[PDB]
Amino acid sequence: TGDERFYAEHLMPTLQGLLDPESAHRLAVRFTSLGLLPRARFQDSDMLEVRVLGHKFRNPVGIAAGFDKHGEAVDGLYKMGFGFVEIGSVTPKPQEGNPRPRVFRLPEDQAVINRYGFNSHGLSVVEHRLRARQQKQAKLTEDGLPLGVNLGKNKTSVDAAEDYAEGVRVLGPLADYLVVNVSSPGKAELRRLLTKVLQERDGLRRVHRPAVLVKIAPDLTSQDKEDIASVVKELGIDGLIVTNTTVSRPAGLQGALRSETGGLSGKPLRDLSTQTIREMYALTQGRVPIIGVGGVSSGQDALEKIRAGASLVQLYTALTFWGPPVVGKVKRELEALLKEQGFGGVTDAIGADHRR
Ligand SMILES: Cc1cc2nc3c(=O)[nH]c(=O)nc-3n(C[C@H](O)[C@H](O)[C@H](O)COP(=O)(O)O)c2cc1C
Ligand SMILES: CN(c1ccccc1)c1ccc2c(c1)CCC[C@H]2CNc1cnccc1C(=O)O
Ligand SMILES: O=C(O)c1cc(=O)[nH]c(=O)[nH]1
Repeated sequence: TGDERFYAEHLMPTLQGLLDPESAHRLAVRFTSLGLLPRARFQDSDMLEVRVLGHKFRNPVGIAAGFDKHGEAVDGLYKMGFGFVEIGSVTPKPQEGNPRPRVFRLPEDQAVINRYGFNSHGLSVVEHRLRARQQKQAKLTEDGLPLGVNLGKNKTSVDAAEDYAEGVRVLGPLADYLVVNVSSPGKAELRRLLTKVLQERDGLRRVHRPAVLVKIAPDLTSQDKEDIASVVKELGIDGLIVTNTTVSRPAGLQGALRSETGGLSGKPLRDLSTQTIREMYALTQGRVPIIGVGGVSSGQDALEKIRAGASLVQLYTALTFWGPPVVGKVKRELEALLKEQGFGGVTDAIGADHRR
């Protein structure tokens, strides 16, 4: 498209050249929230529809947590063409997060490093924001555009389980799915924590009862992954989000800011994330839905995660470089690749590498 090339080659580089990454983030949220966006003319085909987590998703490409931390831009993100929106992380009480600067761009690597530290308006502010559009969301969800809420914990919390429990009670009734991050940059403690989360979820009225997913880092040992898969199956967790940012620094990063503290996102995370999907799919015998995330910026990227075991994918970093046209780009390329490889639709491709 003309927009894709123009955004990617001219507009987005100029905007990034003018604005530090955090300022750029804020501007993007503000523009999205006001619907000041190019016209998303890609109409989603039936091939892209997925049914998972008790919901219909008109397409499998979502916005990852962190872009819209406080639930300010949900409708604009649907307008951009995302098949689903995840907001958060939201903490129980408002908190400022880490001192600035805390977001860094690695243009040479198509990567970002962030150490925001869960800057959050808090549950109560986000609750009121979602309540203001609750019925609009119900219609969107019914039309195949679900909403996820990522729950965090406060810096000073003396018991993580209570922070997450509070999030379930307050935002669970407003979400199609909730996410508990065991990922932000004993199995018995994870079992305790997730048991408490599921109990709180099960205590919500049936029309207000969300799916619960666990979001993991790519930095886990083999033992950690085995332990997570075991607990997820034992307790009946509804899904996994794979992955958060990495605290590793893969060999070959060129950006001047590569040694900044924080989570690395984007292209250097891509295959690490895909491999983690592949492993978690196998450890859960393909019975636990996975949302695949990390360094997706093309149809090929999306399909590699789907074939590795993802039912859905998310992106964030690619949006910062390519702008809004990236969403339609990924969807269109994914559709073409599905046809080329002989799949009837996304559904047929989920986990296809494991049947090879
Ligand atoms: C600036 C920034 C902030 C993020 N904040 C959050 C967050 O609050 N909660 C969360 O679960 N993930 C957070 N993430 C991680 C993303 O949701 C995603 O897992 C990761 O960036 C990999 O996807 P990407 O390579 O497409 O960006 C953040 C990522 C970035 C770049
Ligand atoms: C929504 N949108 C839009 C683009 C054109 C026209 C109308 C809308 C849009 C989407 C994305 C963006 C911008 C604008 C403007 C700043 C650039 C990026 C955001 N950048 C970051 C975000 N989080 C973290 C880091 C960065 C970064 O730059 O390092
Ligand atoms: O808020 C943050 O700093 C944060 C949380 C998280 O899960 N991932 C990330 O990259 N940043």
